Amino acid sequence: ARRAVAVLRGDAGVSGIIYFQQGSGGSITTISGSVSGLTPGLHGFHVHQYGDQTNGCTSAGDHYNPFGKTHGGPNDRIKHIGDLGNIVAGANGVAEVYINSYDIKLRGPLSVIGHSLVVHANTDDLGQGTGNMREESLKTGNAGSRLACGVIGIAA
Amino acid sequence: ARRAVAVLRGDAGVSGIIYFQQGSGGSITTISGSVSGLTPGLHGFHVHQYGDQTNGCTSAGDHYNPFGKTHGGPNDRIKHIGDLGNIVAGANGVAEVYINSYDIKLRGPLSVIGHSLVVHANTDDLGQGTGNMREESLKTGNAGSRLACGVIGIAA
Ligand SMILES: [Cl-]
Ligand SMILES: [Cl-]
Ligand SMILES: [Cu+2]
Ligand SMILES: [Cu+2]
Ligand SMILES: [Zn+2]
Ligand SMILES: [Zn+2]
Repeated sequence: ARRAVAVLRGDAGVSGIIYFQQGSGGSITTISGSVSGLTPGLHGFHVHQYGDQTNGCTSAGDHYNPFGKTHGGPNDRIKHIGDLGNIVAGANGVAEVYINSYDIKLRGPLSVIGHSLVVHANTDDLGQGTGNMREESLKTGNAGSRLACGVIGIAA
Repeated sequence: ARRAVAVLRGDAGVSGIIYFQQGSGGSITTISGSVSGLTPGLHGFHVHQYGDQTNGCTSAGDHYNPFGKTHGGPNDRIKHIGDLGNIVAGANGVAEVYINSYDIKLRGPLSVIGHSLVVHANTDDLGQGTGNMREESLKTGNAGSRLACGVIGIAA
C-alpha cells in the first residue's frame, strides 16, 4: 500500500492538492482531490517527465511516456502512462478530481513519484485531433499552457 | 546515470536549488547547488520522510531513515540515510553546497526521489548532543525550525 500527493501551484491563480493511493497488491491507483481557480470547463491533466521546477512548470518536460507511445486518453490501450485526460471545473472554478487507474503506479520502475503533475489551460483532445492539429494532438493533446504543477511526493 | 533536483522554498526568505547526480554504476551521488537568504553560519540539511507540502515543510515528517538508526552526521556509519549534516552560509547569506555520498541514491528502493529536502534554522549537532539535549539530538540533531524545503524530483 502506498500514498503520494502533489500540491499544485503556479502563476495563473490555479492551485490544488491531489492525492494518489495505490492498494496493497498494487493493481489500482485512485487519484483524487481538487483544483481551484480554473476557468469553467475541461482542463488537460497529465503526469510529465520531470519533477523539475527550476523553470516553473516548463521544466517538467513532456508527458511521462516510458513505453514510447503516442498521446491518448486515460482509457486508451495506446497512450502515455501520464495521460489522465481532462478534469472538469465548475462555474465556481473548482474541479473535483476522481480517477481510478491500472496504469498509474506508486511503486516500481514506472512509479509516478518524483514526476510532476500538471494542469493545463485548455481541453486535452485525447489524441483525437485531425488535420493540421493531429501532430500536436498525438504529442500533447493540444491542451495549451501549463497553469499549475507540483512534484508527486511520498505521503504518509 | 541519474539526475534529480529540489527547489527549496518557504516562509523565511530562504530559497535555493539543489541538484543530485548519481554516476553510472550508482556508487556515488554528488549533491550540489546553493541556498540564499540564510543567517550566516551552519544550517542543518536533511532528506525527510515525506514529499508532502500540504502543511508547508511540517508535513515532510521526520528524517528519512529506512534502516531505523539514530541520527548522526553524513560521515557516520550509524545515521539516518537522509542525514546530510550542515551547510555553511557566508556573510552574504548564501551557502554553496557540495556533498559526495555513498548512501544517497537516486535509484532503487532507497531512492531519495519523492522525499523532501529541508534546510533548518540552526546547527545540526550530528547526534553529539549531551545531557538533556541528547534525546532530541539522536532524533533530529536539534537543528530547529524548517526554513525551506522542496520535493526531490527527477531531472533531465
Ligand atoms: Cl489493488
Ligand atoms: Cl558511481
Ligand atoms: Cu501536459
Ligand atoms: Cu530536518
Ligand atoms: Zn500524453
Ligand atoms: Zn537524522
